[PDB]
Amino acid sequence: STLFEALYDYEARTEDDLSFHKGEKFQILNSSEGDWWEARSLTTGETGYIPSIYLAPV
Repeated sequence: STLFEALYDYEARTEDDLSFHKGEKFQILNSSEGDWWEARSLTTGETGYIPSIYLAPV
């Protein structure tokens, strides 16, 4: 598997979302629930959902 990094800043829109900045890295936990992946921030340690389109590998 691979870590993903944010291509752009994102502000959470739902309570299950994470907010994040460009360059923040994520461990992806689940991608089977549509475009928003469940992930863990390698900056904050928090788990939540993030838009896959906002991310790229490495």
